[PDB]
Amino acid sequence: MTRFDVLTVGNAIVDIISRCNDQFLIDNQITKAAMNLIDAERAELLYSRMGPALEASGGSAGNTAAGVANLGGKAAYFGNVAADQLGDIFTHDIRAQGVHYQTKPKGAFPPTARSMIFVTEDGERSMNTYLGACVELGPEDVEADVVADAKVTYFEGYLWDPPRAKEAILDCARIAHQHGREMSMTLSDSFCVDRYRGEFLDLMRSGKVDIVFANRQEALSLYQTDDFEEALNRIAADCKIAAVTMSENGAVILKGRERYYVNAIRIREVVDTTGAGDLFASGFLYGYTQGRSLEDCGKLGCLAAGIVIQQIGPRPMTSLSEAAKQAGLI
Amino acid sequence: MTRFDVLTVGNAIVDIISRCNDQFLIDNQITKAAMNLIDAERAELLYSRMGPALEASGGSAGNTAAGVANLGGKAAYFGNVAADQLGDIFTHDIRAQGVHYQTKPKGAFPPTARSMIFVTEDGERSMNTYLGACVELGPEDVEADVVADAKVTYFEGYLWDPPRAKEAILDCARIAHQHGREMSMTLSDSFCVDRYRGEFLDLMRSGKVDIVFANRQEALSLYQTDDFEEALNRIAADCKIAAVTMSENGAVILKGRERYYVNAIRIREVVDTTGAGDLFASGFLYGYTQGRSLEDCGKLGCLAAGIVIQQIGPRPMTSLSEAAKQAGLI
Ligand SMILES: Nc1ncnc2c1ncn2[C@@H]1O[C@H](CO)[C@@H](O)[C@H]1O
Ligand SMILES: Nc1ncnc2c1ncn2[C@@H]1O[C@H](CO)[C@@H](O)[C@H]1O
Ligand SMILES: CC(=O)NC1=CCC2=C(CC=C2)C1
Ligand SMILES: CC(=O)NC1=CCC2=C(CC=C2)C1
Ligand SMILES: [K+]
Ligand SMILES: [K+]
Repeated sequence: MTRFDVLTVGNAIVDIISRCNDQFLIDNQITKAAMNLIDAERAELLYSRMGPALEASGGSAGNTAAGVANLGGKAAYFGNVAADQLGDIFTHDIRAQGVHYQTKPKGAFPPTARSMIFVTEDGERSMNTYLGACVELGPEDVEADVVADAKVTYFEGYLWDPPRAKEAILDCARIAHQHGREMSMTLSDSFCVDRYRGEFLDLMRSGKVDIVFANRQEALSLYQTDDFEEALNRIAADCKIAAVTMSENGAVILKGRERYYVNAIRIREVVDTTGAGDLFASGFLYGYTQGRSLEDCGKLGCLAAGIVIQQIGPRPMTSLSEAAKQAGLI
Repeated sequence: MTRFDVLTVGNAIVDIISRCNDQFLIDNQITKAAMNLIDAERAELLYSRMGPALEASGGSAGNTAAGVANLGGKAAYFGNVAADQLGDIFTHDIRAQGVHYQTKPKGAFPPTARSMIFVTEDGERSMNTYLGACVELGPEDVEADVVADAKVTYFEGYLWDPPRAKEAILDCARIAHQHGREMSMTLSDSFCVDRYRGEFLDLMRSGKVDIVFANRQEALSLYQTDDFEEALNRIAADCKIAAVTMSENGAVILKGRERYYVNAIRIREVVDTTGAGDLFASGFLYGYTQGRSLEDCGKLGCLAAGIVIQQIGPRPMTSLSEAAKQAGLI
């Protein structure tokens, strides 16, 4: 018996969420459906144009850890906030979910990361992220005991943007593999992949990463192709297990030559896609660490993803375990 | 032409919102459906026990101002936040809605007020409020020109708790009436009424308040009666106009011997009653300052109240003006 099923590592972010029209994104040069990095001045400027907003704890990996805890698994998180009110909110929400979160803040400055997320009428989300205190995450924040005692350690491709987080991840991969655990990553965002394509491929080809999460856009970007079938063949050659999401078309789980197709759940309405991929990973990694089949991991993923997109905010406000019990997936 | 239709004055608060079970309120001796004042120590203690939460700008009068602006009226607000992240959030949200908000923070401590609002399965809300920087609101925060230039100045009964706010209110009343404007209050909460019963009756009887908002519980508390008909007759005798809400039973508007009953909108499901009274006041006061009939003001109030109770959070995320146009209220 081990202390943790899933440790996740990411940019610790609080989300500031508002609805906008399509022209708002165009007028403000915001790349739709993407993570747009911004500096402190741009953050002030954007906020000055944003409508009344709602705040909720975010961070892709943060969301994923919370989702595993919600489903009933044992989760931990590494990610750096500041000693400020936003950081206290982030700390509260993740711990209150029953995630082990012990990363110490280094001061009040830079302040806690925030992301202004604009949701359009079609339910797509466009994120505008000031990394703030995330830039300080480094090898010093690796709790080696936690990595040693987690079945899976999972991290964001997004971590390649801040300067020293990658060093922490290399320490994680070493500790994880020394203790016979598995490493996982998400490709995070298609432009993120464009920035770090070579480095991501190397993580997979060198065996530092065992399980890879991607959506259609990220897989196409990884191989710079318009051919989805080619991307699927190539990603299967590059990592031991690949979980590839395709929005309303569900997901495909690949292992060697094995392919497992899973359907999207029936949805009332796409309210807000924020966290869909994060919660897919929650469902998948929960199933995975519970010894479930890869198909059943896929189903658990589509379930969590389906639930999160029908609400505003990135972390399901309802019991995932209850839904899984109701859905016949338990 | 006047610069403002409605100026509101209240405790400037950010809400921290979570769902709980019935036993949680009992275990923590939280009075259900009430505003429970708390100190800094109790705030920390309650937060430690609270689940994952969502934050949104609140304050009863702040909400009412936001609602007036959403409907298309011209609104202003007085209320005091600290120079901190929560204060920056509050400032952003109210200004982003098109409310004039120019109250200057006086420092970083006490920090910006927050209320931990626990929403039970029945959709009822139980608020736990640390006043923080609200305690510093005083005569120095009265923008004389704003009061002089507002058709109605509306204020919270809740303002009787912090020490100096009442002085600002008496200043508003003098300026408003010197400029031929009208003053309005809400009774806010039945325990608030219990704390300040003599004072509230004096405000009405002396004519410092022209228009009073009450719900059934507040009206019963004001006269310490179980007889609602008695409460209605007495409130009508004590103020020029009284607007009395009865939850699902709608509302009754009283002027001298005139009574105008309005039906509550019929509801799919009550999600979170937070903001119902506040937004009833938004609709009513928007109607009132547009020269509408007392019944139509009640109609507009019930429309806004019905919309806010079908969403999480205290300020409607949808267009009240659009809803009003669809409703033939325009
Ligand atoms: N650069 C980033 N790194 C990690 N997570 C991010 C970044 N930008 C936005 N997010 C988070 O992505 C989540 C949705 O996947 C949001 O909750 C948001 O907080
Ligand atoms: N003491 C208080 N004074 C004014 N408003 C309050 C108080 N406590 C809670 N509220 C606000 O009441 C609103 C709901 O009517 C919530 O948005 C909350 O912020
Ligand atoms: C796999 C995934 O991300 N989940 C989903 C994303 C979008 C979407 C669904 C169902 C309909 C639209 C499910
Ligand atoms: C008059 C008013 O406040 N409107 C309503 C308040 C509460 C409530 C309704 C319908 C069900 C609960 C309508
Ligand atoms: K969402
Ligand atoms: K509400």
